[PDB]
Amino acid sequence: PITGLVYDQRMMLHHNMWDSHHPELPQRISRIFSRHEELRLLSRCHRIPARLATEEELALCHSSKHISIIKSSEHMKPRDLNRLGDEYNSIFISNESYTCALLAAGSCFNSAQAILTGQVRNAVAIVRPPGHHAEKDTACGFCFFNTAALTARYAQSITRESLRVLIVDWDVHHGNGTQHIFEEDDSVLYISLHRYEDGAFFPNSEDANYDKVGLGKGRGYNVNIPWNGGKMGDPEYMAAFHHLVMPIAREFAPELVLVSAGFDAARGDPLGGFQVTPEGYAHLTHQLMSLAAGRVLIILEGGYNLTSISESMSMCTSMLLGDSPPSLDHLTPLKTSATVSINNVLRAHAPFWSSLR
Ligand SMILES: NNC(=O)c1ccc(Cn2cc(-c3ccc(N=C4NCCN4)cc3)nn2)cc1
Ligand SMILES: [K+]
Ligand SMILES: [K+]
Ligand SMILES: [Zn+2]
Repeated sequence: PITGLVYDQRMMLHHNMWDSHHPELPQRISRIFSRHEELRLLSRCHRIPARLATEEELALCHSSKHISIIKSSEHMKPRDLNRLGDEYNSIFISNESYTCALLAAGSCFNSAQAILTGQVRNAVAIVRPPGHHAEKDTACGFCFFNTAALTARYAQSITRESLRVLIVDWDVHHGNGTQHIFEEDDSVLYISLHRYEDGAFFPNSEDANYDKVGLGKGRGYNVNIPWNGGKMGDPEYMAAFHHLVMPIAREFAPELVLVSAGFDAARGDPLGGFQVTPEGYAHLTHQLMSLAAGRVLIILEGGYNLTSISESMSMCTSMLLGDSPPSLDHLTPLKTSATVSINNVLRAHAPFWSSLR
């Protein structure tokens, strides 16, 4: 089997002009890439080139209005960049932002194409800016275009409309954009695990609760696993995979697995407040490799501790390359609040999945 890797230093050019310390730093991707070199993982991978997404590809998920507004930021003066950033929840924009967001999406399209043609078995995309909060009509939470949603649609566009795509989002935040784009769709199964805190955690919406199971023919194809009152870690994520993610995924029988792989649930993240370890991430990756005949694309989303994200994403690539999962030492017993979350999702989804009845 061959593992693809896409990384292009051009995605570093998107930057916060008036807050150089903003957590969504350029060096997130260079630090992840440098860790791959230190661990000698880069020479074991087939390098997939980045490319720009086309406007026609962006229109698979986004409105003409949204594409045109973000495109226009490439030519804006600083005052207009600052004003446009302020139209959105948690966005900064530079004149390089649009091109970086196009490269993040086209990198993922090239990776998906490599996987579906069998040029590679699996792949990792070290990309920024992130994607999962972007909606059809709006940018949000450091995201301009929904890289993972667009990749699922691009995959369907080069195979067949009904190609079965699983998106697993283990970023500590709910992928509100991904959920909304696929809410009525049974061809794309969206499974998110996220800090929820009864709706108080970003992005601050009851849309992220367990009772949002999808709409119309999409009912049962949106799986929210919300965490409340607890610093969740490896035991909680392992229990969620065992009871919910893997049984549902096997029954859906995906032909492609996209991971919205934020590492902001990692031990040491300044924003997440959780304690998933790099070995924890390796175990989750290794379980997803059992789906879709191993056709897994890992796409970087959030994660703001440069050392944590570099160790965590490298451990994931190691698993894609066939290395044995490292053992999980220091497994505390499952938090009560996590058992309740898992039970509530099981009850919400039992009507839709015979593997949960
Ligand atoms: N996947 N989604 C996310 O990861 C995700 C994570 C968070 C948010 C919302 N948001 C924004 C910031 C923020 C922090 C620090 C900051 N700047 C400085 N500089 C000096 C001191 N602090 C500027 C903004 N903190 N929470 C949205 C999406
Ligand atoms: K998530
Ligand atoms: K769906
Ligand atoms: Zn996040």
